[PDB]
Amino acid sequence: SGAIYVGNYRVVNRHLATHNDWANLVWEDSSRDLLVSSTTAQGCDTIARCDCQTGVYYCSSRRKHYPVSFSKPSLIFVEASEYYPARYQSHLMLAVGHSEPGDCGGILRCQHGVVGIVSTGGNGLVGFADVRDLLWLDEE
Ligand SMILES: Cn1nc(C(=O)NC[C@@H]2Cc3ccccc3CN2)c2ccccc21
Ligand SMILES: [Zn+2]
Repeated sequence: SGAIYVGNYRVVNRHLATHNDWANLVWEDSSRDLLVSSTTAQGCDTIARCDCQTGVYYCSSRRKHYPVSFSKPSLIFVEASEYYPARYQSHLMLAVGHSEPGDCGGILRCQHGVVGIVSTGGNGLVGFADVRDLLWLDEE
């Protein structure tokens, strides 16, 4: 679990969005596992605007933050998991490291702020849904 709180937006994994999320929807993409809903409260997170490929991600299944190198956002085959069919997620970044399902929503961060959220994993890789191209998270 986990979310990004920027301005009056809440960014979550689309597969973990609540009814309150869907009832207050701004934007959703199955192609990215991202959903953004509206909040009453102002959030304190800053979105990175950059092309960093090093950062740190939170791994709930180890109660640890890990430093990683990651690929630039791309179109990636997510091999079938026990609970999710094979599908192609887009705007996806991969790193070598530990992940399990309940780590989806963990933040990846660089020197510039929040880069993305854990979205995929398997065979010793962890996949992050990028948010750095969503410039509108910064305004309105
Ligand atoms: C961190 N992590 N995440 C997942 C995961 O399945 N997330 C669901 C999410 C939504 C979804 C829906 C349809 C098709 C594919 C997908 C893929 N991404 C996972 C599985 C094994 C190990 C680690 C993992
Ligand atoms: Zn950066």
